[PDB]
Amino acid sequence: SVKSEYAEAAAVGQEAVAVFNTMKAAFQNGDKEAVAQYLARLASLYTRHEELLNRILEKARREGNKEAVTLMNEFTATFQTGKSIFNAMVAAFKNGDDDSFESYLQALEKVTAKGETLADQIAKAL
Ligand SMILES: O=c1ccc2ccc(O)cc2o1
Repeated sequence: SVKSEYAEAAAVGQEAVAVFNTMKAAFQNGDKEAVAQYLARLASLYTRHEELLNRILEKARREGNKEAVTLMNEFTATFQTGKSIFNAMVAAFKNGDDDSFESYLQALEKVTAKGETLADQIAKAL
């Protein structure tokens, strides 16, 4: 159902959380090779997480679940902000700008957190 599809999206979000936390540690340690690999893995997880969210949103629209659609519209707007900042962080790493990278790392943590109270609401709505 849409709810098992939501359990998969939740699991991918958690896989990104885990990889992001190992990537931040590697950045702090100066292990640039490792960071470059984690960033590739995160970019993929964004691609897969987005695909699941798109499929959840479309099923809610077709099902007429107005409250789920509202909440999913809001969350995917937050998620998109995350994507834009993630691209900025990748571009900072490419450029060798650790100052900007550190900042973007902090910003992305706030986007994830600011969307969590919505993520919990959607499930109760689906
Ligand atoms: O799919 C995601 C969700 C959150 C997230 C947060 C940080 C990141 O680097 C990648 C991420 O991918």
